[PDB]
Amino acid sequence: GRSKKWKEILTLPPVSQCSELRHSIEKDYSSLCDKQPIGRRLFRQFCDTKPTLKRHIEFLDAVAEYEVADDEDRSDCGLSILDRFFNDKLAAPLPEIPPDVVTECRLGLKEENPSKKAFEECTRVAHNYLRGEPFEEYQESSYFSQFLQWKWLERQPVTKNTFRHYRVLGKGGFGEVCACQVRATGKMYACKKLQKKRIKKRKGEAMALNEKRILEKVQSRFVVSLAYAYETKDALCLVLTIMNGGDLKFHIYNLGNPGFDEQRAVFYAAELCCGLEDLQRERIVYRDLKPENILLDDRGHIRISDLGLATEIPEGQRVRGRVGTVGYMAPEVVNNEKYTFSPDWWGLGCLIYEMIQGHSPFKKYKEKVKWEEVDQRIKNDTEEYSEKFSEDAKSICRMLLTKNPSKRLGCRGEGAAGVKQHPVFKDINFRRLEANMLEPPFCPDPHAVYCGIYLDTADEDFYARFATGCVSIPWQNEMIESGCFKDINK
Amino acid sequence: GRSKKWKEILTLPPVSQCSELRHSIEKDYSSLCDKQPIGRRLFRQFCDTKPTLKRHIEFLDAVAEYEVADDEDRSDCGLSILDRFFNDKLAAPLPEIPPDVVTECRLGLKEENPSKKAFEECTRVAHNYLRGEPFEEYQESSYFSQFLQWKWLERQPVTKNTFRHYRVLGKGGFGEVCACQVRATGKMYACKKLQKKRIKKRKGEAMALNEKRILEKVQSRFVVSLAYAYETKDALCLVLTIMNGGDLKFHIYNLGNPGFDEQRAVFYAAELCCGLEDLQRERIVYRDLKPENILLDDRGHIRISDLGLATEIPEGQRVRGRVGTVGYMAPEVVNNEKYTFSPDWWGLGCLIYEMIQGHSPFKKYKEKVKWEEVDQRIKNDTEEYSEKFSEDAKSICRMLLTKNPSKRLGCRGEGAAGVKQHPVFKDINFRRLEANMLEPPFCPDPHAVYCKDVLDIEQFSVVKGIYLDTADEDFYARFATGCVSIPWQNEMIESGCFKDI
Ligand SMILES: Nc1ncnc2c1ncn2[C@@H]1O[C@H](COP(=O)(O)OP(N)(=O)O)[C@@H](O)[C@H]1O
Ligand SMILES: Nc1ncnc2c1ncn2[C@@H]1O[C@H](COP(=O)(O)OP(N)(=O)O)[C@@H](O)[C@H]1O
Repeated sequence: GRSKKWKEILTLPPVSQCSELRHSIEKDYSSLCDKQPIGRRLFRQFCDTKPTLKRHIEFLDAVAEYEVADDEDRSDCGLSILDRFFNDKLAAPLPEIPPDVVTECRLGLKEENPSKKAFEECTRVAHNYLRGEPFEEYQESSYFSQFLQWKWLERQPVTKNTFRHYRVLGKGGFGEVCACQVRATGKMYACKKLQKKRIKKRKGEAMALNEKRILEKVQSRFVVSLAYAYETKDALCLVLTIMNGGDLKFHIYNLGNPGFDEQRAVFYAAELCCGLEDLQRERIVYRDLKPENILLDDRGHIRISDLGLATEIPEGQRVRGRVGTVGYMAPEVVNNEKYTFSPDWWGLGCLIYEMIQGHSPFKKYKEKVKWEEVDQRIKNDTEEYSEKFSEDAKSICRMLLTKNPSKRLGCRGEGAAGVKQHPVFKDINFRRLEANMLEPPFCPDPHAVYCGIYLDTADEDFYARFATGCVSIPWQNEMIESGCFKDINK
Repeated sequence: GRSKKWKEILTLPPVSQCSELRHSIEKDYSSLCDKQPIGRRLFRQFCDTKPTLKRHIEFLDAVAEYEVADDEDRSDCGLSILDRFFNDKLAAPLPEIPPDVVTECRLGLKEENPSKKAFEECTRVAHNYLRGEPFEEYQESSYFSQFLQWKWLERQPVTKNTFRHYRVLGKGGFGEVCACQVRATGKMYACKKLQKKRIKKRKGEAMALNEKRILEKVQSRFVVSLAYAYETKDALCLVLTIMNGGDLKFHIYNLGNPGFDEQRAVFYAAELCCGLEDLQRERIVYRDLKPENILLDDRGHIRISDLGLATEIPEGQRVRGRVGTVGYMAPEVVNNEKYTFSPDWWGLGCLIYEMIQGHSPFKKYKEKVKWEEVDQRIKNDTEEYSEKFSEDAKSICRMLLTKNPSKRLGCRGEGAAGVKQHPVFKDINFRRLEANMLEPPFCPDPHAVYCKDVLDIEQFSVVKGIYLDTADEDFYARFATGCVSIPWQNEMIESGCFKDI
């Protein structure tokens, strides 16, 4: 757990030392009161002291509950929100909400199929009020000062000594990945060591900078999260989300028939859908969807890992290239065409197939085939199914494995939002899944195992471009989750 | 210089080929109705169809004129707004603005020297209104369907055939920089050709990928803008803002005393402040501030160029390294300490000094000094001034050339806002500078020479032992091609192509 001197490591500075930070920090309401976890907790603590503001937060928490409610419980939530916050026989808790908006809610909640978006305008108007005088007043409170103290701690130096380095978990191209624990909080992570000599030999400079950047831009429950970055004399280290449930390749082959029950594949595909949507919201194309790249956690939840090939596509632009893994590349990828997010939707089709069948759609397990031929199979050969796949599972795979990207499921403008509407995900509540409220079908088994160069000045010019050390939101979450925020804030 | 068949090149698709776009476009008001120039023009066109919506636009535009108003004109400008939008109880054009917001506005406008932010809460409420039902209604309009058509044109292929290639402008480190023109619009750009063989030999893959990204991320009148990106069998090409007026090194030395008047230098330093503010709000540290890296345009406005060394710093993180040019590196840099944006404020100090004096602060012109000794001067020696400097110029240099970054001007929690507040800038109205309403003291003369030439030929270099393999293709895959949205949309409007379609 926590170290003996944890309170000395995580000691808040005096408020006077936070003066530079106070004036320099951009006074953005969405960031400081919502997106930054400590900021959100402290603004809510401030609201708790003002009765009118406390009701606004309760209303937002009630709307969040409604948004994640089960279909047979949604109308009860909605009616409850109306009774508690818009009781006409009582005064107005939320006066700034226009009567026409209140009225529209009452009408949308009469309908037997109520829109999970029924309170969005009420929500938007509530935040408009909060980002005004309440936000101004919060900035002049003791709670904001406390937020600035945490913000100061957050920018404190990060070195190998911030962690305890345990057993090697795996071996990569640029080095090894080992299990590490933050000394101050006891939080466990995966420390991916990228050896400087290995980066130089394999020309992985642009790659390393890219992964780093991609991992910090993405804020997803289904994508491996970067919490820290540091440098040693030998390596550039990435401190990532620990996934000790093994990769999907291990579960399909080493523990599989090969393959596993449809219900699992469907659950994993649902999560992969959300991960892809999270990446696509950031205009990122993953490029290397394969079982070996999907990892499982202790709870049985998955995350996309290996973001080396992932690339951000600016608006009004396309990428090209035959990149990825032989057998997983989309027709446009093997044809070296100009494309955007289409390869990922194809990749999902490959994954669902491999999970159910027990081999990739255009390459058998172990199969000794030249790359040159696997590419022709991707371009021309069709994929044969079995009664391992339900009629719905055969449909999502057929739609995702369509050769022409413009006719492919998820590439016709509907995006992940559309892919989610497929009849395979009938039994799945995506709002609950996206909120970590759905239990996985399977859970990994505890105890059980699941798995000449000389540095010069041009290398120094590459290390200068590498920033250290902590990642803001993941760090603030670690502070809250570990109990350190509670035991210091009190 | 529009194409003959320009209307054929810029043909809008039917609103069926845009059905895809309509469902995949994130409905963000700030992006679709403000940041994106064509989205902004089309939502404003939709607003003209509704008198209440038309009034909100009139108000936002009136507040925008208030903000850029000269110090004497401002009070009467403010009063006219009050007179047009808040003086009638039964005929209120903006009813959703609470009377308490209007009360605070009238208070701060009653006094002499009113805040240029007097209508900032009024503006916030007007946008909250527009971001609601008017925005939802806009999404079902014919005006929004046109936006989807323009967005489809923007995603259309870009190659070497999109441009007319003109004269070579200069010799870059990775290839030729030449004057090029978009065929369909006739707009002139500078096409930086980065040779595939030169990038390989120099190991500039990370650098090229980073430069591209930074140029698309920054939206500044004071930073060279990337408008397009395309690929050739032998090069990666960046289509950039054409800067005919030459660089600052040429103006300081070649046609300078060495140096030029304080009045010019101060205008450049003010424009540089804006550029550095723009880079910092995108969390970027430029790192290579030096005269040759600041270019002039045909009107006499400057822009920070060569964003090769520029680094984006994630929040709560720091960079290190002794990088940049010898004589221009800050103490934290020479000592290889961990830092953020401090080297850029030191850099502004080095620039102001050189422009006024005629040589860098710790190295005389063309002096043969060992880099190690140059570093020692940067760390210990204090820069000497002359009578070429007014009292306020010496003040800005001494504060920007503070050895300890924690004591340096711009680095103490005040940023660019605090630097802009320095007495040297008393004669500059920053709101007008940022809005491009200030005329520069110096304007380049056409027919006059502003750079070293450069024969209008070649591209040729040392390419022996260089072979493009699989690893190179793995890098080209990462380089996206096409246009850069905001630059592209501005170009469509400026060229009149949007107006004539
Ligand atoms: N986040 C993580 N949690 C647990 N183990 C992890 C991990 N990230 C990587 N690993 C392990 O380290 C091995 C190598 O890391 P990897 O990312 O696959 O390197 P690579 N394929 O680019 O060469 C992985 O195959 C896996 O066994
Ligand atoms: N945006 C631009 N507009 C007009 N001319 C430009 C330009 N960017 C570069 N040039 C010209 O090409 C020359 C070399 O470009 P440069 O920025 O130094 O490329 P680099 N850093 O790889 O050496 C400049 O000195 C200038 O003459």
